[PDB]
Amino acid sequence: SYRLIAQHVEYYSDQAVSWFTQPVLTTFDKDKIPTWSVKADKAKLTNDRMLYLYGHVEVNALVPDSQLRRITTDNAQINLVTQDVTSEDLVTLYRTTFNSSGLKMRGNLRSKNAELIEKVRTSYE
Amino acid sequence: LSYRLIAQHVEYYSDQAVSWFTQPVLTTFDKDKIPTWSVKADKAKLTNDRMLYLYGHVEVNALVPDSQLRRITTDNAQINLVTQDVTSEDLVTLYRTTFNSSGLKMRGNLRSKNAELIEKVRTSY
Repeated sequence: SYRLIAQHVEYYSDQAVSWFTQPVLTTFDKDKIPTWSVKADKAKLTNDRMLYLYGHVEVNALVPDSQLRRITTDNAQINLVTQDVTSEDLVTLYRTTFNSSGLKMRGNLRSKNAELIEKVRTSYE
Repeated sequence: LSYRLIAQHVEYYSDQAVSWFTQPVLTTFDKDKIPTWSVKADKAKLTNDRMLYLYGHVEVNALVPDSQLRRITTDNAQINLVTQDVTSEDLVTLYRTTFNSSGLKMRGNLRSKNAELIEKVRTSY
């Protein structure tokens, strides 16, 4: 369950693809409270419900009861069905207890977890 | 039959599969992938059934020379993006190579380039 606001959009029938300028996604839970806020410079949405996010990707927790507060990266990928989140770029995770840097990232918006794959550096080391 | 959809602002709600457009411009294509019609309005709503409701200064323009119907003008209109059937329940104006007409209500199809007024007809003839 989500809401998608963008300035500008282009839809092409034969490709079933939507191009968004300055998208701002907002995800809602079961009681319908805003939980996550995803934004980027440009986004591409395919018919199988993949959302490709491009340039200055920023994920923000909108609920106080989540240990993971912010994800920042250059490019990201969201599957709107399984709520999964991946990235192939350099990623920064902001949690309440520490911050992380590393290459590659795999997480989920429902389970509120996020992992880094390679070259992990943490702000408490 | 292909269509292209361009807008300056967009709001999507996944719970109803509706989306609101600001300043939309719709291009429709014929059998041969040739842009045939251009549709502009102030605001539009797109349902999951692929019905598009247009509100405010609706204007359908012809993009090809071989067409008797040149322009439609009405306050609000409804288009089916699959069948290309077109309706209005407001005051409508039809511009043709033959003559121009005004009337109340309208019923047409953009693929076959047909358009009829229903009541209160006033022609250029």
